[PDB]
Amino acid sequence: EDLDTDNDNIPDAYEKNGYTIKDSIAVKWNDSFAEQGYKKYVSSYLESNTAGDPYTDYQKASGSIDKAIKLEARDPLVAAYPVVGVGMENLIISTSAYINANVRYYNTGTAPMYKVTPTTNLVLDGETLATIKAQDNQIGNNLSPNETYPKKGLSPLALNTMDNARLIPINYDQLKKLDSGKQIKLETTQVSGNYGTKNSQGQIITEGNSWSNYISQIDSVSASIILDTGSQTFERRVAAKEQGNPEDKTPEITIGEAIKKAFSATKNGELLYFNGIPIDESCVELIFDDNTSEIIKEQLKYLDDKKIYNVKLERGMNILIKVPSYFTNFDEYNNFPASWSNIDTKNQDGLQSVANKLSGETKIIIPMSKLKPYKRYVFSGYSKDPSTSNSITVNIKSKEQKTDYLVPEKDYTKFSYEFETTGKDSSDIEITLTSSGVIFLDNLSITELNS
Amino acid sequence: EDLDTDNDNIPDAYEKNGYTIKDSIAVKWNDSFAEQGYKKYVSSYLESNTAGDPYTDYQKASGSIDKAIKLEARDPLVAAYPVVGVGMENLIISTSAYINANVRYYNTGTAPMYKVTPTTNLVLDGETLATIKAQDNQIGNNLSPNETYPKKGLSPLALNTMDNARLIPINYDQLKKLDSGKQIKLETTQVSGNYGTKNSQGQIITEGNSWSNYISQIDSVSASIILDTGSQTFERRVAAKEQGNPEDKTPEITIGEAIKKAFSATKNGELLYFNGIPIDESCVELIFDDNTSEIIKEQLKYLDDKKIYNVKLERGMNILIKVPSYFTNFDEYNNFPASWSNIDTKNQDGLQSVANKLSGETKIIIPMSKLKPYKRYVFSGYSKDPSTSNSITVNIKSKEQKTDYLVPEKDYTKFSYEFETTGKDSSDIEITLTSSGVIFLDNLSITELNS
Amino acid sequence: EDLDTDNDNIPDAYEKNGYTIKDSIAVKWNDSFAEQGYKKYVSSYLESNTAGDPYTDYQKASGSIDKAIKLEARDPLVAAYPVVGVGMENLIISTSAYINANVRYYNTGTAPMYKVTPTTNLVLDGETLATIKAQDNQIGNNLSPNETYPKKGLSPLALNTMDNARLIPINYDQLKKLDSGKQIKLETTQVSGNYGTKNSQGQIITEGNSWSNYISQIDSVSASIILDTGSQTFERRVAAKEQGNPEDKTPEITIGEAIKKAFSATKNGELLYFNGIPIDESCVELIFDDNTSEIIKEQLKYLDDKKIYNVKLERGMNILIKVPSYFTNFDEYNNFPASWSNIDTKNQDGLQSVANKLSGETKIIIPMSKLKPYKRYVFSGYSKDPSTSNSITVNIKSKEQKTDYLVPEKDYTKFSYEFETTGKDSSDIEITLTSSGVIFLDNLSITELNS
Ligand SMILES: [Ca+2]
Ligand SMILES: [Ca+2]
Ligand SMILES: [Ca+2]
Ligand SMILES: [Ca+2]
Ligand SMILES: [Ca+2]
Ligand SMILES: [Ca+2]
Ligand SMILES: [Ca+2]
Ligand SMILES: [Ca+2]
Ligand SMILES: [Ca+2]
Repeated sequence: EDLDTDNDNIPDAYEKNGYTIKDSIAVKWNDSFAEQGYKKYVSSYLESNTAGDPYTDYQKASGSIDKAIKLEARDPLVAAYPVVGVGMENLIISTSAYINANVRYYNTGTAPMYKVTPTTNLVLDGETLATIKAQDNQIGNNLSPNETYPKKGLSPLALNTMDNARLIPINYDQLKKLDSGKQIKLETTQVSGNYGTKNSQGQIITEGNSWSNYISQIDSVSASIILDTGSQTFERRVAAKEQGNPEDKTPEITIGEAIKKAFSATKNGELLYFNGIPIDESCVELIFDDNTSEIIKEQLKYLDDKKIYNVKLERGMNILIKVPSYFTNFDEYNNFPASWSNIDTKNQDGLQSVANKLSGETKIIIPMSKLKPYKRYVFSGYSKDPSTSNSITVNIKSKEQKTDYLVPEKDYTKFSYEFETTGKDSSDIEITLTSSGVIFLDNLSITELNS
Repeated sequence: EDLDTDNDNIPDAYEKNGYTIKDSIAVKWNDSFAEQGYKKYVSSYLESNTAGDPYTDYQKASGSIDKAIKLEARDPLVAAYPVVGVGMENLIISTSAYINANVRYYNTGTAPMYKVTPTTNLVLDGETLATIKAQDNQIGNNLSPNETYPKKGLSPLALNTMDNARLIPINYDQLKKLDSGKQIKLETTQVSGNYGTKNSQGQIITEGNSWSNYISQIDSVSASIILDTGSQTFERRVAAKEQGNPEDKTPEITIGEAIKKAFSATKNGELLYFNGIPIDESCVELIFDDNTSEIIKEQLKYLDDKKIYNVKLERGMNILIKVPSYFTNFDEYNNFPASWSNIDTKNQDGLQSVANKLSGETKIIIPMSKLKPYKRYVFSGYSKDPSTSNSITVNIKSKEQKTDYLVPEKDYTKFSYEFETTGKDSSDIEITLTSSGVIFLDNLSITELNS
Repeated sequence: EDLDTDNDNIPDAYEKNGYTIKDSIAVKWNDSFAEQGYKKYVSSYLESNTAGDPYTDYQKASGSIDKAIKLEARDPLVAAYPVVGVGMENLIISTSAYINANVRYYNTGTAPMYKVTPTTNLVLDGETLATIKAQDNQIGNNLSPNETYPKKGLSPLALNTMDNARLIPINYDQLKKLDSGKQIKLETTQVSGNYGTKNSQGQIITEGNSWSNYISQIDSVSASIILDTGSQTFERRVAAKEQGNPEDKTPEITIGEAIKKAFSATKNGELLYFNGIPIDESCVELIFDDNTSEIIKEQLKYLDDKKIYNVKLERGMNILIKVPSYFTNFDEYNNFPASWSNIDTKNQDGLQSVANKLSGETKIIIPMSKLKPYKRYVFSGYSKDPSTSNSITVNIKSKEQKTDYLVPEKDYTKFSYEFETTGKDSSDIEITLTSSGVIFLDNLSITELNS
């Protein structure tokens, strides 16, 4: 119909169902439009800001917003939210004494943030020396997603102003405590910035607009999703509905659909690829917090499929995704520098094409040249054993030798094992696993964890 | 009908009786809506802001307000009020001498408070050293309810700037008592901050909107209710009606309804559950002030039920709900570290399901490890004795030996006894009670009180 | 009727007579509404603001103003005037010399003052050491009537900054007189604050709304009335009409009616009770100025009743009411620690119920425990002697012994005497009176005058 309850130029019939913006006017979503590249949009018919961001659903869908905004924020269910941070690249202390910090701001969101004014802490150990705001010398006029200030190839900017003043560790006992080898850290409590909107005269203005107004609203109606690809990180917020309220019309979508919409990962039939790096559930290690783990494990058993990506996305959940550094599937990807032992690729019972036909034991000798010292690593993989009569024990060499037993199930089951490696010029890491009979292995992964 | 006296989009007939919001408009309430999750709202038909908070009745009921405002405040009777406080975490003093403090801001209200600018007094002992207003370094851009700034996982911000000036004790006369073991406390006299409204351009503006405009209004037309769950404290304000004003149409509700509205506690027929922690009258200890206590006691005689949760909420009341630390009912919960002595659960005369059939005396050993030193506790419980012929005396071992006698009544009655414990490495606390004959006991509670 | 000269929604015919607000419309006043709790309002029909305050007659009568304003100001003839003062709690001086003071603002009016910025004087002996205006550290965001900033239980705030700058007596000359025995007083010259109005969009704004615009106006159309209850103080302004102007329609009221309106005192038949404390003319001592006393004295002589509360209120009157500390009426309230001697209650010719049938002399022994040293007191009472043949002399022991003779008249008359008590550990205070024959006594009162 032509019923517009929320007054955002899209009828409630089109928002309940699918719709797409064609020639700036919303039209019904027809399945034939998919091959032309038109994306299907859904939203809430009782709210003009489904995700909580400053821009309405129509402005997002029709691309009527700032053209520096990434195309993942054009989906009404993905919020335009800058994630700014501060990184200390070089610290200079000299003479009490005086401290100089080299900083460079980072952005990892789906929107640019003008007039960046970070607030930072200078903590040594628990005690905070001072809290600093970015003076007019250290404010960035522009900051674009996936870009830094100053731009790449430019030297970082200093930090030597307290209010016209100079940063000082007023207590020389702090200097003596630093003399013991305990460095000074840097953390960002808050960042201040603006956004851009057009006025009645057609001119973008970023003066009165503030991002601090639309932080509490967005952080309360969305679910945090983080992607880690080793070299870069991407943070997204996806709007989720509240369960108790019957007037909440936000669409209910799965976790896999949320990832696909948030990161614009192409889906070639069933698999998910972000930028040529697979992000499928079996091809990456996911990390949750306590509440999200409880929700996932409770909702999993109600579903026969038993897949995390098929679980409905709820409000407040956290989904951290960490792309494994070393991944092998015996089909099209194997980045392990050292070859495996006792591998047979002649099989057809794998997860996608083939599996590993192991008869005996598998041992891998990984050089530590391509390994990060003083880091925690987790080895994971999928195992299949219809026999259910063989016990698998693993021997992994590390700072502390670990020996654990595994009981394979009838179907595919994932195992997670954690070990710590200390010292670059230390003993070589030895990983060994033995099987009583014939076992199937697929998607062996090595994933870095927090240090 | 369609008569709107105060012009807030809700007719008088719907505000006098129950009403609910459906598709951004208000409709008459029907009991069949309870299953679907809809709620029955009531408010005054002569005032457009029943609670006193900036948002009207229609915006509160229909959720036209900020999305960081808890759904507890969507009831037109519960005001959205930010209760922000400040407390020290680390004290830094160095050389006259200089003093530095580390603080973190806590919000326990039901509405976010933007641009937090607290004012604190640095009182050593009686004498006030300084009155500090938060500078540009110590302002919190956002503060969501039940959230702190800096958020969890971040070091507290240092408070050093006095004017850019340095904090200083003028003379060492204060340092004389400081060397003797005196504590410099930090207390918050007031707090400055903003609130969010939607302008005519669809954006949220929080610059001309301040909370210091509505604080006197909210605090004067409301009854204060607080809940202390040991670690988390929630403070609420519930609008009431004037006593001697015929032109005040604020709905009249009891204490139980007020608590259920304020804290959104679910009600399973007769009991009351907040978040899995029962907060019913017989499972918690209530602390009042003088005027509220006298009002309740004078209103209890005219009531046959003699239950606090059935007393009408009057403007100006002060209620504090302290969840007991140790509480057992012998039915579905017993958190006492050590089992009781001489307990018989075979009974059918309990307050809810069953009682305890004690014939003789009961002694309980409470370990010294799980008790807070230098703190005051209270022993609470229920007693039933139809015979009314057995006298009960209690022996309590503490810093000072206490022995009191109790005379049970025909029906259930609550007895409160106060004792003090000092010293972590002191004598173990021993509590002994003796009964002449056979008595019934239920809901044995231990409530922690202020030092 | 249907005529509104001043355009305040209240017809002239209703303003000239009584009127009341019912469902936010002015209606004619009938005497039957008294039992329902409604009040009768009368106001000038040629002025929109009768009392001078920013709130019009309709806003005051219908309660469409700030909800923190006391109901005593809802009367159009009573102005909403905040009386703010600063009290000095402690004085610390240390090193030429630096002075630091702790203060706590007080409010004793019927309106709240936002953004209180008091101005203070530092005077030792005639000379003014400095004049101080509070900076952003000493500004109270909210200050409700009968409340303080900081609130109860919160330590006072330190006043030590003059402009970054520390207060200083520029020489030891101001230090010698402190050793001599002269203390430093602290008095407030003026107070700067804001009031609260609701803007067009429906929000409360308190920025440009200064109280300094309506101090000169209100003080010049009213008559100050102060009530002292020993501990607390209530200052009020009641509108009165100019004597010479024929175009002044401000309603005329008596002093008793003005007091009842201003303090919302409850009148139970003939007695006037404030908060259970009688404020009837017999139970209080009235203090006026010179001009007020002259006008009252010249106005009683044409009045049959011969009572102060029956005198019409005139513009410029200054009335102060003092509630006696020790008041005995020999009926229901004898606060004297020591009982009287030679008293007979067998009488029926008292002022209200009974009198004191004295035949001889009456003596009372009063200890210094309930007496404040260095305080001046006034002894007052009522006497009735139809015979007019007995001379009464009073013997009072004090710092200076006083013996005065009295000649009672035929009817009831009030007698007053002045004496001072010096020294806590001084000679015992002795009060003795002798009656030649039979006399009637009632309502003996003691009050604490200025030191
Ligand atoms: Ca729509
Ligand atoms: Ca919409
Ligand atoms: Ca495969
Ligand atoms: Ca209405
Ligand atoms: Ca209303
Ligand atoms: Ca029970
Ligand atoms: Ca009029
Ligand atoms: Ca008028
Ligand atoms: Ca009498």
